[PDB]
Amino acid sequence: VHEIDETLEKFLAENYTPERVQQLADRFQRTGFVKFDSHMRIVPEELITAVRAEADRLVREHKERRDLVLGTTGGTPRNLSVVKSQDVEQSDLIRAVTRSEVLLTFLAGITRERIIPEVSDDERYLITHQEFASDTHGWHWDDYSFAFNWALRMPPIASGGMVQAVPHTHWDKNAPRINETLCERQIDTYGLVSGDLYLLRSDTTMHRTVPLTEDGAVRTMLVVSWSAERDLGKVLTGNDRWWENPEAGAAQPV
Ligand SMILES: N[C@@H](CCCC[NH3+])C(=O)O
Ligand SMILES: O=C(O)CCC(=O)C(=O)O
Ligand SMILES: [Fe+2]
Repeated sequence: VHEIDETLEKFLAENYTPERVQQLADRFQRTGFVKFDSHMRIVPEELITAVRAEADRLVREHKERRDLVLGTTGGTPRNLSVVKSQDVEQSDLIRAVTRSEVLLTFLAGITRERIIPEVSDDERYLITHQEFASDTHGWHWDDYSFAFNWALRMPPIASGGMVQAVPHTHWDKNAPRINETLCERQIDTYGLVSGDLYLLRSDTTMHRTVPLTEDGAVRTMLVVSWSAERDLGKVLTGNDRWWENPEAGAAQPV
């Protein structure tokens, strides 16, 4: 019920000072990435366990396999299973924590700008489920500024699945220049463990997941998308919504 908004207001208050937020806002501006791991929690471990169970049920009852390349992102592959945004919104818990006014106001101190939780209907939420060798979420950008991700299940680092990122880029759907960007920039790699969360500046940080090296290395990620003020009134272009529509124009199966 309404207990989650009071639980977050107490957990954030006893775990963060205003200047620590400013330090995280500096790292966020510099790298586009702030990891909330066991050393710096953002949500209590009780809620993570509950969210993990909600995602396991949604994956078990709604996972749809994706094996395609996206033209608007230089033909990068998408090899994983998805749970559409429409099915994730069935979870009252996920909607409660992700649309919480306490969380959006706190995280606004890290982004240093207003976080509007409203995005496109088919991209509000997303669960990616990777489990096969060479499963990957290829290099891409997001249409919206922010992504709040729940690394609910992570394999060991040696199995792959780390998040790679190139901050201070931009999405040009007509000329993605994926590999050209890598030749001009350096790649940051972030290791995640089960229960980690992270905030991503997803519209200017080219990112991907390192392909899994072996079958059974289950990787389940809850992806929450939020708008910035720059995202209001956005007109979607490219016809590349592969997660909702597998037969999108810019999507070619493999
Ligand atoms: N634009 C991303 C999908 C984002 C889905 C979650 N916000 C891609 O091409 O892979
Ligand atoms: O699984 C991840 O950590 C990244 C997913 C992602 O970038 C997306 O869903 O747009
Ligand atoms: Fe993304």
